[PDB]
Amino acid sequence: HPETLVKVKDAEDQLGARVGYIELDLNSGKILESFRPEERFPMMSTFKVLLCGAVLSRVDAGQEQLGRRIHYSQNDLVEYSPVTEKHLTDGMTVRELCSAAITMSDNTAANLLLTTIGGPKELTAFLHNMGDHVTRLDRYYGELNEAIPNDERDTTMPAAMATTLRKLLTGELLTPASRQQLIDWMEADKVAGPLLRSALPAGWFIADKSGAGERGSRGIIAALGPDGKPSRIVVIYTTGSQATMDERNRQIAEIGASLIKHW
Repeated sequence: HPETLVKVKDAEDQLGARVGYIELDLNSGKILESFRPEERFPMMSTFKVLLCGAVLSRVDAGQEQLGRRIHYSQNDLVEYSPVTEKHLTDGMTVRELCSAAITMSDNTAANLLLTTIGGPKELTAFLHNMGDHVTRLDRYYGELNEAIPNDERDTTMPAAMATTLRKLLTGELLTPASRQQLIDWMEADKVAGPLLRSALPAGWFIADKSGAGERGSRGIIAALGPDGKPSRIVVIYTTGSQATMDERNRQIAEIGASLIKHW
């Protein structure tokens, strides 16, 4: 994808930052194009799809129920909890929490779900067991941040994330009902408008999950395709930029425009 590669390198120039990129054939798993595929990037909230995949594996095993209600308190609430802050007395069901984590990127929802699966170390072990020996989650939201140079915690690599997302969405790990639920949550993503969705023509399918973080981090993982059916996985990460969120958004959208134009 010569033009898209040019645009990815342009984005590094514009942002003064690293950009990692991969296009993966959804059906075959073949890497169609990549840039920095085996470099680490902060996952940010894109991990929340993997989290809910682990939750769904427990549901499939009969060890979790999507309808199970979890109660929590003010003390559980961390920064950016737009859905969970509304239900301190209601509690929320496991499916409501995964909906909040994926579609709104609610951080308390993610923490609560992490607890159900045994925490970050257990998510990492889940990933390792499905053949992703790179992606790692280490911390809950709200934990003390060390500010470590080239911090390896809570990171993935574009190729690993793309491969892992394909396994979760189409592989045999989850039941088809659970695969469908996971992609349905991603399709209902509410907070990724200015990224790939902004470049998406009418009639296209997209299921995605966005991320942002300090130090200029911004990213998106997606399954998308024309005619209302996904056919490709796209993963885009950037970190290190001093640019505003708008500027990072625009570069990702422009990579998206290139992806679409040269589909």
